[PDB]
Amino acid sequence: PCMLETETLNKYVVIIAYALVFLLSLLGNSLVMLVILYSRVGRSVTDVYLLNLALADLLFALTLPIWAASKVNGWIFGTFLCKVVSLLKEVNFYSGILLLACISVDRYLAIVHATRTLTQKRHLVKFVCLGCWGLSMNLSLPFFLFRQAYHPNNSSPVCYEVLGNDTAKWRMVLRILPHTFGFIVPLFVMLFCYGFTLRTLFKAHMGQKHRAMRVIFAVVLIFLLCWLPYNLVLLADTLMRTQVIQESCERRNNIGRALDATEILGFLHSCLNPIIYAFIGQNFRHGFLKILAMHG
Repeated sequence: PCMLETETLNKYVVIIAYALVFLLSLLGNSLVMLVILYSRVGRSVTDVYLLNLALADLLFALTLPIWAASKVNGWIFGTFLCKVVSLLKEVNFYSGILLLACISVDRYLAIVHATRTLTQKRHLVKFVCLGCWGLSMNLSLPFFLFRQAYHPNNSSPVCYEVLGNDTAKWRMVLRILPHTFGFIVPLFVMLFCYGFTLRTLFKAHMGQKHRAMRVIFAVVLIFLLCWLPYNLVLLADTLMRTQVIQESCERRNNIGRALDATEILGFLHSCLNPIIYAFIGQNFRHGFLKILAMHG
């Protein structure tokens, strides 16, 4: 029962406004979700995200009825607040750690140790995702135990990163290890190592076969260009006390608007794709120009 506080919860309503504002593209997502995976020419840095996206969009949407169910009834019911939203998140945090894994996994069918010996490229990566998760599970295991919380907030199953220090368990770490160190540290490291790896594969990088890797970091960084300061400054902000806190439900929920934000940024997984595609080609140049002259 988060009904402990006030009902209006003006912060949370604004998010509902977003959820419907975002739902409308969301409907595009089942269309965009299915098309790209079934689009043969859709196997870029996003292809990994598209498999995740179906899960991220499905697991989320399957759970979306629960979200209106959280406002329709008036309260919340289940363990869906952390069991779904933080749950899918944590994989999303880990996804980035894991993303290079998928890069090495997918390259492998292309360069080293291709599959087990006779198998599709896909079946492997699902199963690799399965092994990969397990190391990740151990990282996510603390929360099932005592880290973070299954505490409620407002009228929606929205979980976000950990609330306080909690040094016994270092719950503090979720903001720092999965989040900060999951993108920013390997991101710098890639940049450090990149000159090093370029030592042999300096320019050699045709198509998504190898180049994807530069792009991989770009797209995270592009995406984080926009997701980094709001999520960072939100997370810093809630933890930088003195500010928004007159109730956990609103400030813990509005902070969860961010859960849809990774859904919304995900549509870029189909825009940096045609763009990087378009970059090498040259017919694409005037193609975007084409309609622009005509406006219609």
